[PDB]
Amino acid sequence: ASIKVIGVGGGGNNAVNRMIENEVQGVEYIAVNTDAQALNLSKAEVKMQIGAKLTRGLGAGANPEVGKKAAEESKEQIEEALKGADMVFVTAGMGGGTGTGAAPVIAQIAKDLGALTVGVVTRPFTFEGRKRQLQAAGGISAMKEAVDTLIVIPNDRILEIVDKNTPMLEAFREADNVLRQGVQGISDLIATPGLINLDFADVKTIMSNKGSALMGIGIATGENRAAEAAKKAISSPLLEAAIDGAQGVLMNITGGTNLSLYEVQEAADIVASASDQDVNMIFGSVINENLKDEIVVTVIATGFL
Ligand SMILES: Nc1nc2c(ncn2[C@@H]2O[C@H](COP(=O)(O)OP(=O)(O)O)[C@@H](O)[C@H]2O)c(=O)[nH]1
Repeated sequence: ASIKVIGVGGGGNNAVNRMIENEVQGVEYIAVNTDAQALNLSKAEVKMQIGAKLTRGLGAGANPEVGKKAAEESKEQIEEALKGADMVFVTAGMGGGTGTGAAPVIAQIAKDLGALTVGVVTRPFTFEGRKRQLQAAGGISAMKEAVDTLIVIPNDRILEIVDKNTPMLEAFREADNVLRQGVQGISDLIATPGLINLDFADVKTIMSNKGSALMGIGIATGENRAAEAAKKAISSPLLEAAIDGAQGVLMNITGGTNLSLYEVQEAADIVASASDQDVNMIFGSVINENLKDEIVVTVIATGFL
């Protein structure tokens, strides 16, 4: 009932902006940064500047230790801001300073308060270099000590989904959108009950990550749109391990007012059949008027090990 999405650092705050622009519902947004100037560019209702003393608003200089210590200075304000949450999503681009460093501390504060804590983060594009990958690897492992499940999106695989010619700015804009899909794919099912009923317990069921959780997405229009979206999702480059390996699968089928009963059963079957015969599968369905001929299938896969 109280669901918070907390964007952490530049990339995380940009994802939260995307979510706000797509008018994702049922969540309260918090933006967090060590850089006061970038924080001023956030559309989140709540704008939290961490490490005022340590950084004087000037950011974390790509250093995870400064992000970590900024969040420790601001420990009590983060506690305050997260008070009363049943569920907390922590999004960030891993590899920089504020995200890598502060997102785990924020995740752990969420968890200590009793919130169901899901992380949705990206691993950096190879083209950002070896130093970024290494800092990201470090933050990813810290993060999964601090959350109930960590969805890790490998940015390289986005290049296999967007066109050959894509400058950086645009590549990073599609990373905002995959982050948004990871959060929304879950939150949409929980914010409002749904025609398929789906409570917190259903979600806690699959919310058990040792191992990085992975996500697949599939979009389609036309007359076989259901099977084509389902198939694309279980086939997404973002899903770096076959879905048949996962202990847990959450499926979200989203469409417009003409999403059909037969399509929901079709997609549910395609995804279930590609999965292990002993899988714990929970799924839901949501209507989004803004979609017309388009359906979106999202699969979140957990418990690979
Ligand atoms: N989703 C998204 N990711 C970004 C963006 N810019 C950079 N990144 C990624 O996020 C990582 C950290 O960047 P940034 O968030 O600016 O660092 P931070 O503010 O110190 O946490 C980078 O290594 C990139 O892979 C962006 O605008 N959107």
